[PDB]
Amino acid sequence: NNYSYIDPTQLPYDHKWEFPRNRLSFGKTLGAGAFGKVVEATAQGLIKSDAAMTVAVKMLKPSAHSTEREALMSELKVLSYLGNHENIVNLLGACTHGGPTLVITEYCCYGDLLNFLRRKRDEFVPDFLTLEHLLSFSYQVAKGMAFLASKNCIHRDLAARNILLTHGNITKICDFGLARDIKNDNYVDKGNARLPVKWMAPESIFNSVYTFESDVWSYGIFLWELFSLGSSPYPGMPVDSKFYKMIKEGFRMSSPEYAPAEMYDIMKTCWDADPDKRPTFKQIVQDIEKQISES
Repeated sequence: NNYSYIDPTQLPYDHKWEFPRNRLSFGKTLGAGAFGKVVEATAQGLIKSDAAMTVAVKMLKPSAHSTEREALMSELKVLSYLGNHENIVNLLGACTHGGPTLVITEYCCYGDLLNFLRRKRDEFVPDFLTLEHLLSFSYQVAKGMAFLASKNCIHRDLAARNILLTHGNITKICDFGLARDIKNDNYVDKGNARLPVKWMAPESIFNSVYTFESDVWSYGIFLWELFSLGSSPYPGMPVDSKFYKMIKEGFRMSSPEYAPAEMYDIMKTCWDADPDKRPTFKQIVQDIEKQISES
């Protein structure tokens, strides 16, 4: 086999991202979890030498084993191979010299899109959250995911909680810890971890398989989150044996109150039990673009 798919995680770490550790001043903790924590920080001399820059720094728990350390370097290498895009939390640097690996990414001041919709829900109108912002959010997330799919990458945890918002109502997909390049192929996950069942495609729940089409299913659930203004999916349906039975038999959520028919038509195709009948993110983008032109 003289031809091979290049594994981005097998490539060496590019030290063009290396940033001096002593030039980071940590601030308030933005979020924590089983992985570790993401803290807001000031990068002194990151872009401009004498200009401090507010950034986000992802780090592991101090008790992380050797396998947990090598996983954070892989995500760094994946983000390096992915490249920059406006609709993803882009990589800005890294601290890799003989210490706890620090991943420096872009900072999004308005937080996650899920909590943003919930505080602006009471003041929603068809400084106000409008329908035009929801269509713009759906459009930007479709573009970021189309950029990921164009690089043969799956996110595997697409949800409104993982969409960040910054200045200018720009949405960026974040959290690439489970992002996988599946060029060889498409990805069967084997591990012990809590899973977001209500966002997962049926094949992911029953066979633990993840593809471009499973990301499309999650995007449809994200659209329901967006046009229901941050409500939990499948309200009144706990994750139990009856939930799996209904999902398998074809139960789907009805249209949210503020979703246009064309947008709900996208959700239904995203929720097709046949993965090959679901649209691609490239198709979703061209569909939303035709909708936005009509104002």
